Formats: sequence, C-alpha cells, structure tokens
Amino acid sequence: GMPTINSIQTTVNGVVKIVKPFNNDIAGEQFDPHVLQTLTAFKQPAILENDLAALRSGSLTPAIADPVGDAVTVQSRNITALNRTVSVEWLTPQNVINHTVLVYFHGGAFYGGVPGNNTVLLKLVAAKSHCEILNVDYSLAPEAPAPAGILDGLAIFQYLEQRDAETMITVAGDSAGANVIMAATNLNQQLGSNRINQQLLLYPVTAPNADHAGPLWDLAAFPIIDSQRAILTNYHDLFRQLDSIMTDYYVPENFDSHSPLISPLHQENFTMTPPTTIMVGEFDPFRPQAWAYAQRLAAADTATTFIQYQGLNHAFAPLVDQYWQSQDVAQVMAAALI
Amino acid sequence: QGMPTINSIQTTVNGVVKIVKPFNNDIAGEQFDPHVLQTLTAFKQPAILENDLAALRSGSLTPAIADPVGDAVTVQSRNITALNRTVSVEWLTPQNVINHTVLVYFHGGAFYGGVPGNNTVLLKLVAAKSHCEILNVDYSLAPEAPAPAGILDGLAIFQYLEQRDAETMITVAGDSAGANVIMAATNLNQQLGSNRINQQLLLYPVTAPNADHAGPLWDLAAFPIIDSQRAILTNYHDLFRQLDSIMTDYYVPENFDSHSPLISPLHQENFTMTPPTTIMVGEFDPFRPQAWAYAQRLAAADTATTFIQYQGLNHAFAPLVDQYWQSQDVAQVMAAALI
Repeated sequence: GMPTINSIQTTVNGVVKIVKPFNNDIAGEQFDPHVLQTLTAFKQPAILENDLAALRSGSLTPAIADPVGDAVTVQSRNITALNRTVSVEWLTPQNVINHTVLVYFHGGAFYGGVPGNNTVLLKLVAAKSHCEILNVDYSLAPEAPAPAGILDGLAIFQYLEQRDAETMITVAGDSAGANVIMAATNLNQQLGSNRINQQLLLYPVTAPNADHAGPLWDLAAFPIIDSQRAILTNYHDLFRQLDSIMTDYYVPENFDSHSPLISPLHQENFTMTPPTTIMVGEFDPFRPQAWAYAQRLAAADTATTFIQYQGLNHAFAPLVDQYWQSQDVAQVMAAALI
Repeated sequence: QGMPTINSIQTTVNGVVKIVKPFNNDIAGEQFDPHVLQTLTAFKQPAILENDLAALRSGSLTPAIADPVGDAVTVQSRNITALNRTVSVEWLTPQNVINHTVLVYFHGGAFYGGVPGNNTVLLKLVAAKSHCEILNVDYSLAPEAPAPAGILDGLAIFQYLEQRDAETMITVAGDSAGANVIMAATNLNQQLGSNRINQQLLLYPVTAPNADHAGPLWDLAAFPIIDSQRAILTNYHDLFRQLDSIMTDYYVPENFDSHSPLISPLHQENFTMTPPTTIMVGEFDPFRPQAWAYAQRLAAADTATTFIQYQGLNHAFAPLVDQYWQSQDVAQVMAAALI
C-alpha cells in the first residue's frame, strides 16, 4: 500500500527533473516525519572520530524485513578476471530474462559497509524485473584503496561480457559505491566496451572532498523550517567531516581526489556516459554535487533523469521497510530494467 | 545509521536502575519483535530436542555473522598459562588501545558447547568503539572438563592479567552459561583478595542453573503475551526448561551440586564484594526472572546495578549484530561501560 503522490516534472538545463513530495500537503523544506524521528541525535553537534574501526562499527544495517522471501534466490560466488577474484552476492529471480543484468556497488564511504546492507532492495528489483543482479563485495580502503574497487568492477564487466556477447549491463550503486562503479564504467568504456547501457545512481558521491566552503557544500541550498534547522546543520556538518575522512582513506598519497576517476564530476568528457537516472533526497548533503553531475551529462546530450525525494536524507533507499520512497526507488530501478 | 529513536523507560526498582527498551515506539511490550518472530515459526509445535552431545554441540554453533570491521581490529589466538592451566584465548586488539582497561569475555553455549567465534564480530564492535583490548576466552567445556574447570580457566586469566600489569582494571563479561562461569570465577578471584575486577557486563546470564521448574523463576505467567503468540512462547519456554536440566547435568559432576554458590551465583550468601553490574536481557528470555532476582540481590547489597530489558527479544540474540538493532545496542552499552 503506497501513497498516491502528485510529483512535479520539469526540464532544467536539459535534465528531466522529478520532484516527489513526501505527502500531498507539504511540497518541500521539511523532513519527512519518518525521517525526522531518526535524526534525534542531531539536536547536538557530532565530532566524527577519525578511527577506522569505530567508523566501520556504524556501517552495518541490521536485517531489513524481507517480503520477497524465496521468490528470489540469494547466493554467494567468486568470479575471477584480470587476475582479480571478486566475491558477489548473486540474486536470481524466477523466470529470469536474458541479456539484461544489473551490477550494484553498496555505499559506505569507500572504507566500509557490507553488501547485505541492500540485499532486500535488490530482491525487490529482481523479483519485479526478473533480471539477475550482482550485489558486489568490492575492495575496501584503506587496505585496498583506489583504484582497487574500480578494478573489481572492471573484472566484473569483463566477466559478464565474455560470458555472454548479448549482455546489456546496467550499473548501479548508492553513495560511495556509486562513485566506484561510475569510475569502473568510465574505464570500461575507454577500453572500447559498449555493453553498459545505463546507470542507476542512488545519491552518489561525484566529487569526494570538494570545497566545503564552496557551492556544493553550502547550507544555504537547503532551506528548512526553523524547528528542524539545527538538526539539518549538524547533520550536514557530520557529512562534511565524513567527506574529508573517507576520501583520505580512499585515496593513497600518489593519487588525487580531484582526478576524473576519483571525482566523476571532473571528467573532461561525458559523451560516452550512458543514460542515467539519479535518485536523491532533498536533504542529502551530496545532493548539489549529484545535480551538478546530472547537468554535466545533459550538456553532453546524454539522457539524464533526476528524481528528488522531498524530506529525505542520505542512505534511505535500502530501508524498504521504513519509507515508501525506498519502495519507489525499487520500482524506478525495476522499471528501468524491463 | 537510519534507526528510529527508541523511547526507553527508566525506573528505579528496589535500587536497581531498570531500563526498558521497546522494540519500536508503537508497541510497549507483550509481543515478539517481528524480526525475532520470523525465526520462531518451528515453535508453533512442541520442539524436539536431540539429547545427544554431538547434536547439542553443533546446535550451539552460530552460523557466520556479517563483519563490517574486518582487519581494523586485530584478532589472534594466544595461549596463556597460570595456575598450571593453559587457556586458549581469542585476543582482540584495536588500533590505538587505551591502557589499564581490559575486557574478559566468556561465550555462551550451555556449559558443554559454543566457541569463542560465536561472538567475535560483536566483540570487534565493542573493541572498535571502546579502544579496549578483549580476551575472548576458549574456556573448558563440560562434560570432559565440567565444573569447576571453566571457573579455574577464568581464575588463571585474571592472574595472568593482574601479574602482567598492576594497574590494569578488569571488566568481566559473558552471555548465557558463559556469564555464569565467569561470575563464579570473579567471586573466586575476590575471595582470594583481588580487586582488579571492577565491573560485570552480563548478557542474559544463567544465574541459577536447574532452578525449580515449578517455581517462580520458571513460571510462564511471568511472560504476558498476545494470544496469537502464546503457543510459540509456550513451546519456546518449554524447550529451554528441558535444556536447563540437560546442560546442568553435563556441567555438574556427581560430587557437586547445582544449587551451590559457585554453580548458581544467585545463591551466593553475600554480594557485598560483587562489582558494579549491568545486565542486558530480553523480555521473552526464559532466564529473565532469574537474572532480575540476581540484580535485586546486588542492589540490596548496595552494588550499583543496571538492568536493561529488551522488549520482544528471546535468548542468545546479542552476537547476532546483523539481525537485530538490539544486538548493536548491546555493543554500544558494553563499549560505553568500558571507556
């Protein structure tokens, strides 16, 4: 039982923009009530400790209620290509359709997270689209910093393309995992592969460690009602802190975060970039850089859709038992695969 | 991350700080957390316990639990030796460890079973957050090494730690039967004159093995639940009633007795030396009333006692950090108690 929401669709700078309010009374500029009750801790400022283990301690999502169940099979397997062995959580639905396949990289600030954090979301997508999904357990920083994760993605692609010559690969991911797979896709294209025909990006980090006094990190871009403004400020400030810390773990000394393969926003050219759908919450600190990315695509004549979920924050999509918007993401993804 | 703020209720009952944590803000009690309930489908019918040491052992092995920390906490096997006992320890060391505070943990497994690996991820979370080093102890298992072998393994550990470092304060912890063994070893440590153990963190402890099953600590009337889940609860509680008898039979050799202070810490004569204690236990854990009885005996001896009750939860949930938010809360509480 999902709500009937009146979404607003416009076209800004070539980008098809779809703004989805959390209900039909409030059009924007406040948190969804469901979201707000999770942000209580943000009434006081947070000081993020640069401690890798403590940080990872908060990257494990406890099991989400699974309405799909045995309708989709979830099994682990290793695949090997380019002398890399990558573990994937492989999802197979009933009546699987051919050629179309989805590759997903989980979020977790480059250094953390687990594939299990979005298993249920993907089960919904696989059950609805009848497509197989690779929920990839990609290399994590700082033990395997950039471009290890990128190369795992490239191995996955090479595997998929050699397995089947008619495969159409959709790449997806949330947050920092979306960043990693965007770069792997770029790399795959610079070697001459055209099998990736679509990107589904959930609140991606497109410019890690961007200027925090710059336009992509300006709180003036997030108007909100008075009673929720201290929370937003402290929330946004936590991610500001995370953005610095996570990029430090991800990028080794010999590399630079402002490079095209670390910051996809800074690619010199976006014309080979596949058709992309981006889904992000109104109050996600990574929203402006995601939008900037979208505009860069559209200017390169690549079809781009930007869905904004009003009242939502970061990392909401796997939480399909908490937000209708999460179920809507699952539907948008499935619809993009059929 | 995205966890709706739970509104807990703190009261003081007979000196015990009681903190009740509902499984969500809608239901205050008297039913299973749905995440737990989905694991209890088989208890719609009476359970069949295979009374056989190999089956009992393998049934006390937890399948793999998702580990988000990885190498950020170092895990290695070490043997220590003291009192002419060699004890195997899974040693967890975080990067940048704080001095003088160390956690000794004993895994559950009904005295005859379990392995330290059952709760390794849980303890990585604790080490990660508290920067404390942790001894996850492979203590002697019944019946090959029944009471008081495990207790003495505990005593050997403490001496090792106290002779290693004169300033290092010890926090003892365990779950289920494992908590029982380390509670007794602590008691023993104190009767020999040591005061380096300054805290207990007990996860659903067995405080009175093989208590009267027709008595007040085993009365199903202490567990109000909605009609649709009464059968499941009854069969679940009943499984443990039977298990309580069996495990205690394995643990206690014929020359000893389960109702003794060192087998049943609830029946200690005196709790004045007992360290400040936090207890974490589910609403529907069959060992909840005996844990509460213990907490009250503590407070009556004027020992600081906190009793955290997780509504809707059953037994042995804490290691399962990829299954329940309560399991991670336990880690947070444990880590908070160590810093």
